[PDB]
Amino acid sequence: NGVVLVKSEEEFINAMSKAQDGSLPSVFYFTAAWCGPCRFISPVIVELSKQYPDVTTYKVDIDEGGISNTISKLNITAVPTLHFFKGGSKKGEVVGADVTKLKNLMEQLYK
Repeated sequence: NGVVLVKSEEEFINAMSKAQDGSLPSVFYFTAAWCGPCRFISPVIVELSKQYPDVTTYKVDIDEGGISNTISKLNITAVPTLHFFKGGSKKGEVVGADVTKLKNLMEQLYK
């Protein structure tokens, strides 16, 4: 129920099970060591996890082997990318650095 690093296929499958079938409030944060804007978004996501403590944000490094195919099977076109889930279905897909949309969605969905 905070920021959770996802490094393996198993961990991602479990996280998506919680977000979809499990209907738990879940955000997927796709990042990379080479992502410039993620350098100031990652801290923002940490502070937001304290504001919305029941949400789980799964932080995904797209360069990670093991989840190598999950990424290509997700059509990730840019880092950062954020996927928002509530009630078991996707409520948002913020592609690129847009913290306004991130904050608007966190409040609208998980307040």
